[PDB]
Amino acid sequence: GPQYGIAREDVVLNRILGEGFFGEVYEGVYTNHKGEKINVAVKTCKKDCTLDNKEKFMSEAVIMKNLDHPHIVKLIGIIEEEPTWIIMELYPYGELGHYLERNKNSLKVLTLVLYSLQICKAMAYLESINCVHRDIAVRNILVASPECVKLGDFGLSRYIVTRLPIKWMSPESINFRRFTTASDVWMFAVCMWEILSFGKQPFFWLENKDVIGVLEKGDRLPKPDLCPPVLYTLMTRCWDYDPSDRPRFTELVCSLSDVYQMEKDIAME
Ligand SMILES: [Mg+2]
Repeated sequence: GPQYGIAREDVVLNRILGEGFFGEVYEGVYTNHKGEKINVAVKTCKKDCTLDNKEKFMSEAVIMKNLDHPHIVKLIGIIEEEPTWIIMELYPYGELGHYLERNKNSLKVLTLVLYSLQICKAMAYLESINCVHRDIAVRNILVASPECVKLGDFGLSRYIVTRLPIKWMSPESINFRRFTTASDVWMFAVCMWEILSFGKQPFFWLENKDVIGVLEKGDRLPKPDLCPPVLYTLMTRCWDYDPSDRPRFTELVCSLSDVYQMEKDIAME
């Protein structure tokens, strides 16, 4: 049978991209069999790491390899042999938050609803296998093309004050470190708020320590200027203090699809 894995020689490291949880991340170029140049991010794991952290590094690779969803970031390959490389597709358009900020003056509300729906579909898939993501935010969404966004890597806290994203988190996550598909629904609605606000930071007017007090009073993020009122109602249902009262992602996909079709039609007239 033909060689399955990526050969290490087909991946050239060009520069440091940054420091990740398990080790350094490099920018590189992967050359496929057709000779095409594919820009990649190469995640590495420190050789000195505990075999537990080495296992978890591989576990995340295995999940990303198998998800294979149009709205989740693509894994290109795994080179298991040390030094272990996780080869991810690199997206030149970059993060969604910055993309929205630079394109604010040309972006239509239709497109913001589309991105929300695309991420919602990714989340419905994760919900179907009870897989909790914990980092659904515009800084962790990549723009594959103007037509397609992709949810990024799982939240680091699964691995396991840690600089938690307090301003995006459900009250049960903040208060009791509970992370469930329902706390993902809360976070997703914060992500929608970011999208429909062209990348504003949620609760930008508060310090992290102020956030839970505000939520307990029943205060919530305000309606973004260009947010369709129907979508704000959807967000408010996602921000129910009671996780059991929040919509499931399956329900949200139906709701968002309806809104998308409605906005497309309203737009013509
Ligand atoms: Mg209730």
